[PDB]
Amino acid sequence: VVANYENASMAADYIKRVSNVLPDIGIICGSGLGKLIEEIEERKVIPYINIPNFPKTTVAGHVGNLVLGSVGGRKIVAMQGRLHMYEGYSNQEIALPIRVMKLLGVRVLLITNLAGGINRKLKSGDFVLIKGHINFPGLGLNNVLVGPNQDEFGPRFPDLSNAYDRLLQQLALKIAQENDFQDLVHEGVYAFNGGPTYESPDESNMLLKLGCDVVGMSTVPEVIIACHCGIKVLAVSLIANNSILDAENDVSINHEKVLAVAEKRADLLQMWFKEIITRLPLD
Amino acid sequence: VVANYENASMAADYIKRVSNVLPDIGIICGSGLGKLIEEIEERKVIPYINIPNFPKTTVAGHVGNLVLGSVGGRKIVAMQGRLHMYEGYSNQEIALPIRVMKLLGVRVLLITNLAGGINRKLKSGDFVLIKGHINFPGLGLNNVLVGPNQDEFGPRFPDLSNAYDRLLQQLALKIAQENDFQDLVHEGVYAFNGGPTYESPDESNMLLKLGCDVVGMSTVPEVIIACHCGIKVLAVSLIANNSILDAENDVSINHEKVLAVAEKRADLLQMWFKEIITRLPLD
Amino acid sequence: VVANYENASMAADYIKRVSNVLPDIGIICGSGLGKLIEEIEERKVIPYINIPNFPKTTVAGHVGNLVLGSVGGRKIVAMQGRLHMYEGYSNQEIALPIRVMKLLGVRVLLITNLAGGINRKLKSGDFVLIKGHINFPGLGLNNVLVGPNQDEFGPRFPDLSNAYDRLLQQLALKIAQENDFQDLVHEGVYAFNGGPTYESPDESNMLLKLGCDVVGMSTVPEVIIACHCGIKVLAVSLIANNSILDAENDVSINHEKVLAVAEKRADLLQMWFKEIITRLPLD
Ligand code: HPA
Ligand code: HPA
Ligand code: HPA
Repeated sequence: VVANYENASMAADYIKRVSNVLPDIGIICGSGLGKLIEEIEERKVIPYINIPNFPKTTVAGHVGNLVLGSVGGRKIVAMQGRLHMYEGYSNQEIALPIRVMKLLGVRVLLITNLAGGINRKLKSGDFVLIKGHINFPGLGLNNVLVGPNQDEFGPRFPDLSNAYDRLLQQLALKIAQENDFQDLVHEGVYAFNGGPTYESPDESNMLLKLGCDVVGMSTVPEVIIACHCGIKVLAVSLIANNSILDAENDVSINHEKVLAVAEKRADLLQMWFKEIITRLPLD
Repeated sequence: VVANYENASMAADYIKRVSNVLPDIGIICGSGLGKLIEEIEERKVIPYINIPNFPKTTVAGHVGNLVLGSVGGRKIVAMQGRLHMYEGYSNQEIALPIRVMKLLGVRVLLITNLAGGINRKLKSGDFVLIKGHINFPGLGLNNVLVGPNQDEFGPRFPDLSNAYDRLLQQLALKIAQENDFQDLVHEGVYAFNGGPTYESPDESNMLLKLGCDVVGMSTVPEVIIACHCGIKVLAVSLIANNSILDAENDVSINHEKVLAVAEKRADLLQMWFKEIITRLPLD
Repeated sequence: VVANYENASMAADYIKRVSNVLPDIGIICGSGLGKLIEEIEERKVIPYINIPNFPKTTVAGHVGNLVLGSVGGRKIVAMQGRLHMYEGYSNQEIALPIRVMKLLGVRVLLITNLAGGINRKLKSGDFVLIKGHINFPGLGLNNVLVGPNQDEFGPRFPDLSNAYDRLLQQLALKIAQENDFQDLVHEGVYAFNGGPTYESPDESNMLLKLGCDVVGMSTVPEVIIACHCGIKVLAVSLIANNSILDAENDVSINHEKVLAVAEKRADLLQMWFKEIITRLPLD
C-alpha cells in the first residue's frame, strides 16, 4: 500500500469517525518512554490493525496503537508502538502514519528516542536536543522518500536546513532551566545507523571523526516525512551510554542496560514533555 | 526485465529499424540543460514507451525520449528525460538504456548534471569536470551492478580507476580556454547522495571532511554501467549553490533556485558541448 | 525462504542423515583459498541444490557444496562456494547456511577472504587478522539482520564489541611465529564495501581518513550472523594490493591479479589454518 493522498485519507476518515479529537500535536515516544500516553485525558485507543491502510505489524508483534486525547488542554495524537526500519518495513509503511497525522491536522511533532553518545561530553542519562542529523541510509539510496513523490504532501526535493525547529528547542531548554535539570540537556548532531546491530567500537570511532554527537536507529525517517509535508519537529535523544567510553574500557552494550536507563529517566521525561505540550504556541 | 544481452538486443533492433542512425556518441543532459537535443539534425524522436524492454516511466511522468541524429557532422544518440534512482527505479532499469547505447555502437558518453558545491572554491554557476567519485550507495550495498553479472557486457569486478577519461577532460578545458570562460571551469571529486532530499547542513559538513568537492543525486550509476562495458565518459557538473556557504548563512536550498541557475547557464553549456562533440577524436 | 528456526532445522535434518559428522568447527574460504577443503578426511560432499531450504545459486553458477569431515582429528563443516551479497542474495539467503551450521553444533567459525590494503603498512601478500570492522551497508539500512528477528538464534540488538575473538587471533599469530612468517601477519580494521566494483581511488582515499586498514566485499555479513547466535569468529584477509599505492601510481586493479596473489599464498594459508584447526581449544 502506497502512502499516497488517497490511502492516507481513507485512514483519517476512519480515525475521524471513531474519535471526535482533531489533534494539533503529534507524539512518538521511544521504548520505555511512553508513560505519558497513559495519562491522556478523554482518550481513544485505536489499534493499528483496525485502521484502513495502516501497516501490518503482526510479524514484529507487541503494542501498536494510535491514542488520541487531551494533555494540558491541548489535543494530541500519539503513536504507541514505533515502526522501525530495521524491522523490514518499507518506506511507504513508515510514511503513512505521519501523513495521516498531517491530514488529521497535526502541525507539531514531538519525538523521543534512546541512543548512544559519541561526543565525549555526553554521559549516560543525558538528554540531547537534536539540531541536525547525518543520514547514512539517505546517502546510500535508502532515504525514506526514495520512490515516486506524492505531490499533495510536499516537494520532490525537500530542504532539511530547518527540519529541527529552533524555537521548539529553545522552549524545551527553558522548561529544563525552570525545573533545574538543564545540567542534563545538551545539543548535538544525530547520526542515523540503520541497525539493528549496535555500532562496533570502530564504527563509533569513525562517527567521532565525522562530527557525530549521537547515534541511533530511528527518528530520522519520521523527521524527513514530517519536514516534507511541513510539520514542525522537536526531537530529543536520551543517552543510554557513551560507546566511545565503552570502547576504551571494553564494556558491553545491550538492550537490558538501555531499558534500565529509560526507566531511570522515564518520569522526568514525562513531566518535561507534558509541559512542552502545554506551552506550545497558539495561533 | 533484466538488463541482459538478449533484452538489450531486442531494444536495439527496434531502434535500428526506426532510424538509420548508427551513433558513436551518447549524451545524457540534466534538467534544464537539454536545449542541444532540440538542434539535432535529421533527428528521430523515439518515446521510451514504444521501445521494447525499455523501463516504464509513467508513474514519474514527464518527458522520456530517445533522440538520434547529427551534431557537427557526428552521429549521436541522446536520452531526453533522465532516469534517477531516487524515483525508485531498479538497477536493471537504469542500466538497460546505457547497454542499449553500447549495442548501437556508442563509444563515448557525455553527461551533464546539476549539483551542489562543497569545496569552498566552488561558487554558483561554476562548472566542474568530474575526475573521480565517492559512491555512498555502492559502499552500502546499493551499487548499480549489484546482482548477477551480465558477462557479455563486462567483468564481474570492474576497475573504476580511469572511469573519467583524462583526454576528454583536457579537450573540454581547452575549448573553454579558446572561448575565455576557463575561469568558470574546475576539477573535483563527485559524491553520490542517493536523494531525493538535499544534504542537511551537517551532511554537507561531513562531505567537506571526507574530501568531496561536489555532491549530486545522479551520474554515478550511468558512469559505472558505461565503464563496465568499456564506454569512455566525460561528466560535467553545474554548481547551483555552495551548501557549505548556505549552512554558514542559513540560506535555503530549493529546486526553483537550482533551475534558475540552469537557465542562466544553459546556452553557454549548449555551445560548449556542441564543440566537444565536433572535436571528439576520430579513428 | 526465511532463515528461521524451522527452515534451518529442515536443512540440518537432511545433513545429519547424509553424514554421521557432527562438526564443532565451521570454515568459509575465499576464492582460490579452498585447497584445504580437498584434504578433508572421511568427507561427504553435499551440493547446495540437494539441501532443503538452501538458497538457489544457479544464476551465479560455479561450485556450491557443503563438505563435512575431519581435519587434524577435528570435525569440521566447510562451505565450498561462497554466497556474496553483491550477487543479489537477500539477507535471508546469506544467513541460513550459518544458522544451519549453528544447529549442527558449530561453535567456532574460521573465515578467509581476499581484500585490498588501505593502511600504508600493508603490502601485497600480507595477512591481516581482523580485529574490528566498519560496516557501511549496515549503517545505510542494508545490515544482514534487517528484518524480523529470529529469537531462537539471538537477540534483536546484538553487541559486536567482541565479534572477533581475541584468543583466536593470539593463537593464529603464535602459529605464524612458530613457523617464522609472522613478518607477514598484521592486525587491522576491515571496511565492508558492498561491491562489486573495486573502490575508486578517491573512495580508497576516504577510507584512509576514516581509519580503515583493509577493505573487501564479504565476511562482515557472515560474522554478524555468527556473532548473533553466539559463534566465535576468526577472520583473516589476504592483501592482494594496496589501493592507496595504486592510486598514487595509477596502477589498475583487476581480478586476474587478485587470483594470482591467492595462488601465490594458497599453500601457506592452507598449512596455517590446518594447524589452527588442530590447536583449537577443547572443553
Ligand atoms: O550505543 C547505543 N546505546 C543505546 N542505543 C543505541 N542506538 C544505537 N547505538 C546505541
Ligand atoms: O545543494 C544542491 N544544489 C543543487 N543540486 C544538488 N544536488 C544535491 N545537492 C544539491
Ligand atoms: O583492491 C582490492 N583488491 C582485492 N580485493 C578487493 N576487494 C575490495 N577491494 C579490493
